[PDB]
Amino acid sequence: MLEQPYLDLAKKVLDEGHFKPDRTHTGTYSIFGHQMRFDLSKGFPLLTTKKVPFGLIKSELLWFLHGDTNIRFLLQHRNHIWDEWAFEKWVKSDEYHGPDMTDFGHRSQKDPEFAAVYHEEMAKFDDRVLHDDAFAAKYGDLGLVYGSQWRAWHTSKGDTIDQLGDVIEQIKTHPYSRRLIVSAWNPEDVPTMALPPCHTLYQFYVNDGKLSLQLYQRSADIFLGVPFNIASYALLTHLVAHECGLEVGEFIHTFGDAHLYVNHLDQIKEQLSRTPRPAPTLQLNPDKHDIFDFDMKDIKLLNYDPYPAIKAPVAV
Amino acid sequence: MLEQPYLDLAKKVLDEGHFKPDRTHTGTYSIFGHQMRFDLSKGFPLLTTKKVPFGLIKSELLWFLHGDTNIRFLLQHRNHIWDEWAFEKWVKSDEYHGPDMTDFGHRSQKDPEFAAVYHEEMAKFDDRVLHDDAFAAKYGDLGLVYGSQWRAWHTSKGDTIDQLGDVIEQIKTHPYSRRLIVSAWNPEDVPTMALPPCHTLYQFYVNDGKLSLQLYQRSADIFLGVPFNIASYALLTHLVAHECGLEVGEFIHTFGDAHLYVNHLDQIKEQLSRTPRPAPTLQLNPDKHDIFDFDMKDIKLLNYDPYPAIKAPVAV
Ligand SMILES: O=C1OC(c2ccc(O)cc2)(c2ccc(O)cc2)c2ccc([N+](=O)[O-])c3cccc1c23
Ligand SMILES: O=C1OC(c2ccc(O)cc2)(c2ccc(O)cc2)c2ccc([N+](=O)[O-])c3cccc1c23
Repeated sequence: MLEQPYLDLAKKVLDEGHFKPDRTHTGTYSIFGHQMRFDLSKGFPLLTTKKVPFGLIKSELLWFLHGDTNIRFLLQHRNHIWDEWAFEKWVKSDEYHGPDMTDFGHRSQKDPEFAAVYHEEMAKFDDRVLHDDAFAAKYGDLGLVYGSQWRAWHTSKGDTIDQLGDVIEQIKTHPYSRRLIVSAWNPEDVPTMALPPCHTLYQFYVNDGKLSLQLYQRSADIFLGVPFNIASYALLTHLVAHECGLEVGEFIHTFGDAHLYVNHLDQIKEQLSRTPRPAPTLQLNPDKHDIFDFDMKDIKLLNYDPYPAIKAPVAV
Repeated sequence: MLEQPYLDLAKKVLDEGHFKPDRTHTGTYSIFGHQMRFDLSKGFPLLTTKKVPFGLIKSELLWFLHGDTNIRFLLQHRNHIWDEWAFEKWVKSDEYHGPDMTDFGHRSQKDPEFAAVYHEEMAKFDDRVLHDDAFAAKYGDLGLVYGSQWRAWHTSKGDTIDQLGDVIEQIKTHPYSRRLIVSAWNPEDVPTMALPPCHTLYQFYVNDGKLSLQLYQRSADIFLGVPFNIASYALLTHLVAHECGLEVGEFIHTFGDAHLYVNHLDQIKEQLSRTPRPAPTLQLNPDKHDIFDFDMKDIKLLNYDPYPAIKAPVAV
């Protein structure tokens, strides 16, 4: 089925993966150099062999398209994928007056009742981002994140490049250009960043009316991360196409380091013993055509009848 | 043999390539999304099924390592690969007082005796870059080119990042980092550049002592360009390794748009009917270990017993 390329990837890193200890204490198995191909005309590549929450992919992607870098938008949609990046700087500030929270994510896994200490201080940080504007703009805004690097790159002489907006015009007036590229990698910010972009750089392609997108991901997390990653991009391709009045073609995923954290082995193995069902379909509001102004309800997923979710501890 | 992945690529774009007219009048056949894998322990991937001049790959690469952007180094080595980029700006200047040379490369192909007009003005431009320092610094220096984008990126606040030098230290003190990446793509310069980087971005990888490098090339030219491209990178991997005291592993080539200009069909077909010979070997001066200071004679190619060269008109 459509998601086969993903499953073949895991069956692969298991079989051929060189053991590679890393940044965190949880070790991995990793490979260098992989490419996946998904024909978007056979259905939106959302996994059926495991329940991936589509809703969160939308909430995040539209955040990106909006040039947004403030977590509030996410919290205001129940999305909590970037909390830790901001909360981190909040526990560091000489304004924050509460518990230790030193490299917290790890203590919450070896969790004494301190997990509730964490989720407690998190609950307040979240409420204060929603309701207190001043707090939201100060500690909610990440600054360097996809939304801005895509749609607000800063030049040497004080301005801001809307990379995506520009490339979209290029697709429209120069669809065959071999330069339809957007990058999230900036050599000047990378030496000090927390999480330098994993989804490093992407390229569009137009042929016989069909849009195709290749994504270079220097880092991947096969069990937890990849299923989402595939989705944001299959989705981003459709949006780009919807706007450009183009049909949809393929999504070619490229990997630098693709890995399986050692404590996801069993879960991934158990997933491999699941036969996939027919892939879902996507419905993009046919009246709206300028995706930047798109909102949640302009994206629909049909026939997503996945198997249940697979609980797997986060790697830290 | 070792170069098989290249041959399979051409046999492929022929078989599956969608016809795609482009920037130039010479049309192409192109595909989106390809990856090649070369095990550098079976020999340096220089084509035997066609005589690729290794010498030029060296002269250019060391130019890069030197942070050099001035053509003089090349002309002073018989390398003429970047002439046109500079000469172009020379024929444009209100100092240049000679023939028209309007988009010249094309007239030199539909060449009236004007080809000699071109090569005439070129002969003077070249001599004046070698012997006249002031002219060399003014019209020889390209400014935005690999040597500087690799080893002299400019920040917003006035300075310069030695990307490569830095990442090399990273390999040495943090070999497993999944961030060993260097980019030649800068969103701010790309909207006006002549030739924005084809070799867009590359990543290193260390596992079990072996160094591996993946290269994302948004644009490739299967007949003329690719054979060189593979070489510069197989070479760059060895150098990086020589310095880091690491063994050599693989060179994974990744392609965005890979194409065969319609007027290289016959030549490539004729090449496909050639059986490859055992791959050559590379000898890197064992006493020198800081590649930046490397010079031509510190790189040796052995057993390169290729077939003859294949003349094919340049695409314009
Ligand atoms: O290595 C990570 O890092 C972050 C992370 C790291 C430290 C921290 O205190 C908070 C979050 C991460 C950080 C910033 C980002 O831009 C994206 C991810 C992370 C967030 C969410 C998930 N997940 O599983 O959903 C993650 C899964 C694997 C690895 C990371 C990971
Ligand atoms: O499309 C090209 O462009 C350049 C080019 C374009 C216009 C011009 O007046 C002079 C040169 C090129 C330009 C700048 C570069 O940084 C690299 C290549 C070029 C130089 C050398 C070769 N070859 O075959 O050796 C080329 C082969 C294919 C395409 C180009 C090509």
